[PDB]
Amino acid sequence: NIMTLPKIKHVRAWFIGGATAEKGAGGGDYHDQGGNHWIDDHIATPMSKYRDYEQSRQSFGINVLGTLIVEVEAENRQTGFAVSTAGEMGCFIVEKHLNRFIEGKCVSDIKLIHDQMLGATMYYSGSGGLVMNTISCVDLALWDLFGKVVGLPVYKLLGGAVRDEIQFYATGARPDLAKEMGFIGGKMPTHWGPHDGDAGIRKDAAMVADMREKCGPDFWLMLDCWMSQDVNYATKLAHACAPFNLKWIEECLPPQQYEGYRELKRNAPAGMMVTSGEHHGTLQSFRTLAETGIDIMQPDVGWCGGLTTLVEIAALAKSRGQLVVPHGSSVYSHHAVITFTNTPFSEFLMTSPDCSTLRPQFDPILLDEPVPVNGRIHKSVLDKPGFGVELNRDCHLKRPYSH
Amino acid sequence: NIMTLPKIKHVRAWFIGGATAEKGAGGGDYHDQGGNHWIDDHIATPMSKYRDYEQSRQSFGINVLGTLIVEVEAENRQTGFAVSTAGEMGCFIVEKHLNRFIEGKCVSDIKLIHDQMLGATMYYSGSGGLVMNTISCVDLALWDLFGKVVGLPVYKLLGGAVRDEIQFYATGARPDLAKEMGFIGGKMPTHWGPHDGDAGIRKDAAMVADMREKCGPDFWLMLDCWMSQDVNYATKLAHACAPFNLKWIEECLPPQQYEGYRELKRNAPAGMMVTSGEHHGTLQSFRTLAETGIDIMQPDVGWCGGLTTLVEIAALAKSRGQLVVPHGSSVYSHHAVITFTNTPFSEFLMTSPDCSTLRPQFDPILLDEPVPVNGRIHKSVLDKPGFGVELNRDCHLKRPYSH
Amino acid sequence: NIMTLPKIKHVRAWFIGGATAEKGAGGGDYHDQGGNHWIDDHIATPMSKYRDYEQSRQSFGINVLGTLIVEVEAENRQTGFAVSTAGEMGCFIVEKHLNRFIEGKCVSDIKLIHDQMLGATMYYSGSGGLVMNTISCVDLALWDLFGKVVGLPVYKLLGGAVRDEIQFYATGARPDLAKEMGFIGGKMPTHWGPHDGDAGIRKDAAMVADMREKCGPDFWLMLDCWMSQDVNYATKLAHACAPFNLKWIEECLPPQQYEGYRELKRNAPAGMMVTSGEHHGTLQSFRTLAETGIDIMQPDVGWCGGLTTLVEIAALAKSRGQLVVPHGSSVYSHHAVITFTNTPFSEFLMTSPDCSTLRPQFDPILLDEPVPVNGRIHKSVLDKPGFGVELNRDCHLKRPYSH
Amino acid sequence: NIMTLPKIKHVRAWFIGGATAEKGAGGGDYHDQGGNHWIDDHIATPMSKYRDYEQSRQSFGINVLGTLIVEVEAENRQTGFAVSTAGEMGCFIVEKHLNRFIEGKCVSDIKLIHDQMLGATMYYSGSGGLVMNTISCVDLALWDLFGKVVGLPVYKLLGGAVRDEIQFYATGARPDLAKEMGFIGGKMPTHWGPHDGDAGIRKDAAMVADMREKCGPDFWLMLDCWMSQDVNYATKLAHACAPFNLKWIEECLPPQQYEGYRELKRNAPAGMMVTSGEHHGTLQSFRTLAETGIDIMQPDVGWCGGLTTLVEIAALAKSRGQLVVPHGSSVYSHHAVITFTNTPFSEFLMTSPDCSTLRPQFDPILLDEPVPVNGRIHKSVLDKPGFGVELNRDCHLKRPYSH
Ligand SMILES: [Mg+2]
Ligand SMILES: [Mg+2]
Ligand SMILES: [Mg+2]
Ligand SMILES: [Mg+2]
Repeated sequence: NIMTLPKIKHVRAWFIGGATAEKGAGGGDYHDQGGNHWIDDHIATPMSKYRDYEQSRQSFGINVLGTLIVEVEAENRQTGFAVSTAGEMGCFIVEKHLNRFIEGKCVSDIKLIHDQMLGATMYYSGSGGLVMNTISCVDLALWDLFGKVVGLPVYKLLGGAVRDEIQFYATGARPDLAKEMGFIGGKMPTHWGPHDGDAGIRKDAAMVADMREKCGPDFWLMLDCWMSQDVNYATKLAHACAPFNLKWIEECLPPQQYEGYRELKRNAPAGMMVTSGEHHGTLQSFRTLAETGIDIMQPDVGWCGGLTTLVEIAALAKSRGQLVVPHGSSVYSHHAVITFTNTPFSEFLMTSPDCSTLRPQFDPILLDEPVPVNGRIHKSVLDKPGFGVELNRDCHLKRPYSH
Repeated sequence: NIMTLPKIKHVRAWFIGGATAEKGAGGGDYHDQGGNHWIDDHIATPMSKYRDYEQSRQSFGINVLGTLIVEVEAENRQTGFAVSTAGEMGCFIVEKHLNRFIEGKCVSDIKLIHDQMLGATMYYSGSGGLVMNTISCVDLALWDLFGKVVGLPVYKLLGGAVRDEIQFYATGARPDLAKEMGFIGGKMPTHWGPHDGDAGIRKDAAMVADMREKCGPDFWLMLDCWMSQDVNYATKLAHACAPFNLKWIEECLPPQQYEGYRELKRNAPAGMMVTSGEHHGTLQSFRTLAETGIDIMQPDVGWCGGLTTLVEIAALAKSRGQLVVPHGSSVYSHHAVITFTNTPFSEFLMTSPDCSTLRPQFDPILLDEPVPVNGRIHKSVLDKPGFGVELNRDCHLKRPYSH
Repeated sequence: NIMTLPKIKHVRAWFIGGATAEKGAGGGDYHDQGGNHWIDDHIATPMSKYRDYEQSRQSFGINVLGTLIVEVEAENRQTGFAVSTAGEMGCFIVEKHLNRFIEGKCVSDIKLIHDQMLGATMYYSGSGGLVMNTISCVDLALWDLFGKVVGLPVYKLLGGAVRDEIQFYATGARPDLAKEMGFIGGKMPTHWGPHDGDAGIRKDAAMVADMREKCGPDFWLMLDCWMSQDVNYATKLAHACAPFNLKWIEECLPPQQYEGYRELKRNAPAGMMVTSGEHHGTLQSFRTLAETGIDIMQPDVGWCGGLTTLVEIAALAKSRGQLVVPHGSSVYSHHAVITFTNTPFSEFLMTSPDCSTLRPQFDPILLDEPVPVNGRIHKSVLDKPGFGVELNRDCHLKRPYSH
Repeated sequence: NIMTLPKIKHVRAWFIGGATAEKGAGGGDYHDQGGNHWIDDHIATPMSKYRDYEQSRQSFGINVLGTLIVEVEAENRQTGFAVSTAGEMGCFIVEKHLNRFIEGKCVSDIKLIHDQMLGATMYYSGSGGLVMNTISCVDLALWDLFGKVVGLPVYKLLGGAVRDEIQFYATGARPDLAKEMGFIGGKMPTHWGPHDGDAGIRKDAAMVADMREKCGPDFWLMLDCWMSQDVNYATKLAHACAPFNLKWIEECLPPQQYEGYRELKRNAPAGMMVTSGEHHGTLQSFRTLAETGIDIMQPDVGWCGGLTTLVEIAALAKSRGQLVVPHGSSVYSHHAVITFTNTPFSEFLMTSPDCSTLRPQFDPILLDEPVPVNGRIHKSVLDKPGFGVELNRDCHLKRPYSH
């Protein structure tokens, strides 16, 4: 007997953080942290070749957007929400543009609202980043509302778990500690780039050699290069780290450089994986990325288009026999990837400043947000309506636009 | 507040039709019809080069499987079902094999049960047909149960319609009549094959020229070749029909002939589409099919793997900018393709013996099964729990196995 | 002076084994064995990533089909037969469908009956497995009858041996023992898959290293991976086993994954072979497989289409300078591959539960069925009419259909 | 009960014709005819650009080899034979070389004797022509003996007809007449080459236009260019003949020019076929030829390696979805191609000097050699032991070697 579905009454967007509020706010922006966080400690970037912007990513402006929160209220007064990285500018997009497609549709009209946001912003989105972050947030807000309205987890709507539990590896400066917390592997940032030559390679390879000595042969080790390299540097580094069984090397190149990724994968040591995707948006970009022949694609659910895009990226990887392993986005990834046969493991990105505690991935912004206890999360944990979390409204949410 | 989901208590399979029951039974088998149906009237096939098997497809055995019905009963006693083409042999598969993966899981455990059926039958399925027909049926049975248990249409679970109504073209011997019923186009079978040479081409092209004269320039015309041709014959025919603006030419080759399809598409008249897919199964086969560069892929939802496979095929086509237009499978396609932005139209395959009435696509087996009135179906029509239909149990359902 | 050939009066099919008879029946189904057989001892499969279906393949349903026996009787009352893996469902296919093409033709009309079975089942076979197993059995039944009617071995009909004796390697858990029995090499199953990571690789590589130490440098060692891997896992494993001169690594991927096989072969250690084919059916699939550039194709004569298909696969491999080495199917392979210049060796798959005795490949079902004594079989052994064996009718053959 | 097979006692070779006997002898050499035959009437060749060698092919030496006859006698005194084009030099090869592999083997040892002849002559055969003509003759001689010894047609040994009758088109100067004799089509030689420019094209195209006017639209028309062209000339000519629906254009280029054939096929009018093969020998050459993507390959059974090679070429074409249509070689082709599903028609090459009578294809040399009455040959006609013919020993057979 037919469940009756509400319309959509209001869409609202606030921000915490970024260049118009409290720097260090955390939440949706992973890199809105304080001083002396691991995530800002001399990480190789495109900018790190410049001496002012070598030490800190925060210095070049990695923290200026902050968290976007987008909330959608049905006319039965029930809400759903999600968070992403756009902040005040993303509030403008939701509130001076996108609201015309959200407001007044059914709660179940998610794909249509998605297609309309894609169609309408195509002239100014191009292909990812700020606009697509905003689009993904709306998309996830919508899936939350719908799962709450129905009284079901997103993961059951999507057709159920294919695994009882999600396995995690941990991202950050301390694989040794993450091994003690029960994680399956650990992914470190690179600290030196192309401008540092062989000394850079020696230095980053030595950090891998050390953690192999510490963690032993079965715990996975990976390197994350945040767009900082070229093909030759990436190939010298992949080969330096080969004696230590580096599982994969990740995001070596700026996202436009599809032909670079093709060539990098051709030059990779036998058995070593090349990965990318976290700065890619749209299904069609990921088609192009997949066909470079890289092993694993890594959308951020909050950056790539949303859960709607992500399920399509997973199908596309699976048609090719490839894995999709999203760039860790808490419950949003969780409800997705527990249904994906081609996501055998997931990413926890340490928001703990020294990678010693299981601090929540989206802390403070998300209430009862789960953590990988013993680097695992059981399916029974996610068994809450929608995405299973609530908005910490104690947080100092600014609202620069309404309509 | 969390909806509580039942386990799965029993899976049951019956058959109507095929070589062990009533020939002409209709239902899940499209080609289990009587004498003097359009669908058996001198249609070109792989076999039609043999004089005993030229006149009738029924003669070579196109009707021996019959309908499979698969029903799944939750422990709250609620059921879901679907129908496909496997019959008694499909009953064996469900009841001596597949039941070990269905029975005792949650109603929402569809993808897992899917993966398990794929994994376990891989040594004997290969890649489509009988075993995959059975797999798809179970898969659709499961989605019905789940949508009924939740009290929602499959189409809303999947994230909503992207169109208010499905547009249909009509398949069968009478495009002129289908134009009067309000259909957007009409697809005729070919009647002659390679062994008939130029006379075959002349004859089939003349049937297109005639219906172009009758239907005028805006109503679409297509040809369906049921695996009957080779590349050269298909290219001569595509070129003969070009003056008449044939929209596409469909299934020219046996499904293994990926390289043939590549070559056919290369040789197609400018602007004319090449299509295939209805005898393909598994996501991975469709990856291979897509990369031949054909324009439209055409899974049957009941033959290709199920709704679970189909949503992945749609994502895969959409990553490439291609359409997916399923081989018409009533409500099963409907609830799918009303959510697919890259399915702008759908197929109605005339089960009416002379293509003059809107006889139900799966008649008699499906109760309150919708028809394209004015070659359209509104989204509001599909707004019933699950797939929105019931099993005509008046039908003479035989049960050759239990467990 | 012209030998006069009988028509074909009757085709009959029985079964031993599977989910409707005696589990453990042996015969045509290689994997219809008892408890504590090597062939079910923790073998890596697509399913072995699931904890219920890790330990046993029998648990996921690898044994549910059982043996098909198909017998064809000429009107002079002479018979021929063969066995394969389809059982009761294959009995339906022979007896409610295929009999219309077999019954009433000449005994020498094998290719025609073959083409007709392929043409007629194309809409439900797709490309291999259950239906194709049935087709192959009929095909081999026909060649037996014809060779018996003529009073010649299949191998002489095909144009004679190109070698005095067939050399064998042995498949199963004990290469060391097989070396003592005089076999040229030994092929072990893998036990761990992708979900077991580096520990899985270490474990399987250590089992190869051990048997290299035992068998020494001239006895061949191979690994068989039964569809269980992905490209990366297969490449790590191939490279791990390279120090030990693993001759080849076999069936790493599900049969649809042609592009995976291409990529795997590209990544293989220099000099190491990649093989597949045993789950492929139809000549055209094998064209696609061949062009991935794998080294050896491995049809099962009883699964791929039959002896008629196999001779075409051998020609196709030989045009490319590749070997064909069939997946061991006793006399059916023997009479074939003793004529193939591009099959310099053959497979014996141990049906002996601990790989210590030369138990017959198709035990119990085949009377006076030869064994590789000293891992050889001389051509003079095969010098019997037809395929040279008889049907053990003491076996408890069930007949679920007649016509 | 086992038929007992004789050894091989003697191999003997004679010749009629060529530069050491009676010019105009006919038989195995198609082009050993008299003055004023159609087959020597101003046919375009590689040599026809030279004014001495324009008018006659006989002038440049097309007739110097003559017929080879090779006869093999078993120790039960039974014989088999065949004919080809090598004459006295082919007698040397059989009698000073190849006899070491033929003499003393079993009658059924055909493939082995084949492989041994290929292996041993590889240093001087290269890849076809004179040596391979000799090899093919031996091969066919062997199949005749074996079919006679067994008392069966070659066609039944190979596994039976797939068609009740062979359809023929006719090759030579008079398609109009061949249409009256009941042939399905007619293939004319070209008369002008590249050195004749546009006038050559106009002239040959006008001869096709004329016979289209005469024969009407359903009777097939083809052009045979005997190695005489380049790619550009062949493409201008194919396009000139397109208005008249020329079915195919054949052997435009010298056999080495694989890349030329690739390019020619790319440039062919839509729907028009490109063919070659009659001067190709060995399976491996035909692999290379097939992959140019030409439509039809055309071995001569007596030139390409023999019936043993031809069955492999047919399998190789069929794996690709291509036809094989042998260059007409009477019973040798017949017993082959009546079993080939991918030879839907065959070639009759007019040995009648003005193409008005059904003169035997191998006249005088072959006794009771069938003709396409009404351009057909029924399977029942071929139903004689071996290849079904006898050696006209009235003919003046010279024996230049024994051993
Ligand atoms: Mg990253
Ligand atoms: Mg169709
Ligand atoms: Mg194997
Ligand atoms: Mg020619």
